[PDB]
Amino acid sequence: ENLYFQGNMKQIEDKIEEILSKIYHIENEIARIKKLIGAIASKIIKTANYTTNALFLLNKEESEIRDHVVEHELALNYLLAHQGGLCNVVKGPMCSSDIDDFSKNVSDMIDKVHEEMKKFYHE
Amino acid sequence: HENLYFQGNMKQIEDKIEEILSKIYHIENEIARIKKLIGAIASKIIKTANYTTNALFLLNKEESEIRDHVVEHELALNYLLAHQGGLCNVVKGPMCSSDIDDFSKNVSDMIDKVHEEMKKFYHE
Amino acid sequence: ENLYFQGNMKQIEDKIEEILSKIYHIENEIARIKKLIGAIASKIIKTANYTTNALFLLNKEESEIRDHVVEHELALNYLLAHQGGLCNVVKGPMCSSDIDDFSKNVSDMIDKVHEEMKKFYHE
Repeated sequence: ENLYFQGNMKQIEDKIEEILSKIYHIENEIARIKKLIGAIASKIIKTANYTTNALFLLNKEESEIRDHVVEHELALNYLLAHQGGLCNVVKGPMCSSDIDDFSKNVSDMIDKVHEEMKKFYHE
Repeated sequence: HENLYFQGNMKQIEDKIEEILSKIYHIENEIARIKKLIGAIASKIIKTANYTTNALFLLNKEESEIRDHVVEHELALNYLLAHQGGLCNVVKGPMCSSDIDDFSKNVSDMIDKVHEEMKKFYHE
Repeated sequence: ENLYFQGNMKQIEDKIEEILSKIYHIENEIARIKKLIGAIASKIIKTANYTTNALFLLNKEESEIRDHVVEHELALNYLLAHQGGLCNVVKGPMCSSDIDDFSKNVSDMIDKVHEEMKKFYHE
């Protein structure tokens, strides 16, 4: 009986309808995945922005603090001139040891974060 | 003649439906691994933001305390050097008298904002 | 009749060319999603590295400044001893207050970021 050609065509049609619904599920999930990835990108940018602003202000203040401390060291050595300066009065294996100024290096890091986030606006 | 022409084409259709089904299987597997991989990235963002903001909080608090003491020191040094025109006149420079910015509340504000962004990962 | 079976067979095959097309569209999209994800991972790593390099420097210099400020307090207390020390001459509820040293605590947070990022090289 050609009733076979009816039924096997039916199963094929049935199976196509399953395939299309599974493609439907996949498609909607891809739209969901793309959305979440953009939301994640957005959070990375916003977070990097806040963090680098915090870094900027810590760094500006650190350097101003350092200037004043180095000035204070000069003036305290002056007042301790006859005692051999702080180097002799307060004496430590790292007493005279100079104070690093990493403000430009930290600035350079801030610039590198800013440069990375510029790249989001193309990716 | 025709009985086999129906058959072979029905076989070609069926077998192509098996290719599609397996192709779908592999797509589903990649989709699952993608969602997992996104999940782990989100996780690392939160943990790294958490660690970084903790460091910022501590640098900030200490920087403020240090500032407080440098302020006292300048005062004491201005007092001690008073009969020489204060600190200002003795250890000169175009920026000797310069006030020291206090950015502690502005940094704290930046910490707040990161914490707020991370809160939002718990809603998606 | 023949024309019916054949005409439906055509409709099947037409759906198949439509399915295979949508699938290839999906596959191309999955590959643009994978590339996007890896670019994002790399931005996270670079960004974290620059930020922690900035934290490391700020921390190092903050710790040096602190050692110097502490010395200076001893020096100013020695100088103003014939007048009650710093606790009397500027007199505040946080004048003699000990300055916290969080350099190990900050180094710990830097370690923790480096460990989180080392993990990207496994996924």
